[PDB]
Amino acid sequence: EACQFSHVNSRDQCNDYQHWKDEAGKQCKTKKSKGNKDMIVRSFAVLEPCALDMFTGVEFVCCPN
Repeated sequence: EACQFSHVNSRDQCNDYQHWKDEAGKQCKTKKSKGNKDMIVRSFAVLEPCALDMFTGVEFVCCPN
């Protein structure tokens, strides 16, 4: 019912801030609730650090808005 939390972080998953912003967006959009519903992305911020301008993983929140 309420908003849900979802993150993506792996050893190879190393992408730029902007790149993640888009990916995290698709991860939530493509994802759905038990009732095959839809959910947007309420919050978003990178997690683990990667190369100069990259992150090994990213965390983002989803909402049924």
